[PDB]
Amino acid sequence: KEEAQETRAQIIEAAERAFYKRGVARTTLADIAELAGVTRGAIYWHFNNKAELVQALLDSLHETHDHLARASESEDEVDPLGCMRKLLLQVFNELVLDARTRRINEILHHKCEFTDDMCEIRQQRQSAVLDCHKGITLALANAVRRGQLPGELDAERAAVAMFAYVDGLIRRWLLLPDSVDLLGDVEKWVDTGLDMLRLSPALRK
Amino acid sequence: TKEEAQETRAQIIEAAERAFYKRGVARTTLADIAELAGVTRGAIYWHFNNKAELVQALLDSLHETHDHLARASESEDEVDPLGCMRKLLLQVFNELVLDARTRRINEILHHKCEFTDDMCEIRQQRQSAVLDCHKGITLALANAVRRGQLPGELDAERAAVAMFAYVDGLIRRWLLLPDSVDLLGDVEKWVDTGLDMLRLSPALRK
Ligand SMILES: O=C1C[C@@H](c2ccc(O)cc2)Oc2cc(O)cc(O)c21
Ligand SMILES: O=C1C[C@@H](c2ccc(O)cc2)Oc2cc(O)cc(O)c21
Repeated sequence: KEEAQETRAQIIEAAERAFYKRGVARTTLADIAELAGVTRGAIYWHFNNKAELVQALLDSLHETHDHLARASESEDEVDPLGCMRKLLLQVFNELVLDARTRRINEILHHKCEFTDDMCEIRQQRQSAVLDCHKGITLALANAVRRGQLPGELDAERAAVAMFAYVDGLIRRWLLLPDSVDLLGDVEKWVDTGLDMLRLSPALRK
Repeated sequence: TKEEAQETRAQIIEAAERAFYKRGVARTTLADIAELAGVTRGAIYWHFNNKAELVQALLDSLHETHDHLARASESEDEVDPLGCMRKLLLQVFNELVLDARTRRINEILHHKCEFTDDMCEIRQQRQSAVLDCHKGITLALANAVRRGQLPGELDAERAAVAMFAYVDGLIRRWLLLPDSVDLLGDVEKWVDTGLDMLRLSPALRK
């Protein structure tokens, strides 16, 4: 009884450590349960499987940004592209400063395989990125129907180009941090990608 | 017979690919690639010491098709080094869509290959690879610049990083949701977009 609003968050913290150390593919619920100090039944109570745990880690990333995200995906917001700028700067600040964000991103990008003996991992990822895509595409049209935004962006493609650049930059920094002074030059990195979204003719219809 | 060995390196590699693709790199070991290929046992050990070593043989095969256009791009005497960079990326994406082998080895590289302190050598290899790749995009871009094909005050290094990231995330995006990027239909649009960023971003200058 309110036994585990608490153990849920301790099970997720042990999942991160197991996954960060041994990787997702070879970690069993039992490694995690041992690490949390609970039983595999205590885990089954919150999660029906390892894919669900992975999900919980993935989903935990959207929290911090939620507001700037939602803000920028909204007409009434006087200034969409500017919330997208803030959002992006926060995304990079949080990767640099927060060990937790970084670790979960490291697990996501470099320690979580897609194999057909658990395709809910690849499935959940597809769904996550299409979700994120609809988001970027709104933010993109709202900027456009606001003069912030060369009236003929192909949105959908601008959105894909954007996610791609931010995604590959993050994974880049994760591979070689001392080669992307991400914190020091946050603004230049964020702007570079925004300059792509408006200054590039190729992203136009 | 030397020619039999060459035959059996090349079939160790073929089966590693199918092997990593279905079961992933983490839970697949040399033993299992021998049964897959139908091989002899020290054979894979003669050829391939490790697993990191075999993984690296796959990641290495990828560059082969691009050698020519990559070399020209970075040649300080080549008259159209950005044209090389352009057509190189065209061949990269063209081959990605068309060549099943390339697509699978990339899928392995991107989606079936964990970095664990448990090896080190998979991650280490990879850092080197990307640092190497980086080196070349810098020269290339630095050649396009001498020659007034890209903005004169461009930061070559930060531009090379921007470009690598875009091409890497774009490739990964397609492997994940291929029906969301007409990579083969639009190839020139995708190459073009990334290249626009290099020539038009003022944040990439100074
Ligand atoms: O909505 C987001 C958050 C961001 C992100 C979330 C988590 C993470 O680990 C890394 C990046 O990805 C993005 C990438 C973009 O191009 C545009 C965006 O609006 C976003
Ligand atoms: O030389 C290469 C190899 C290429 C590549 C892409 C995908 C892949 O799976 C393997 C290699 O990436 C590049 C990206 C560039 O901007 C410039 C380049 O010169 C290169």
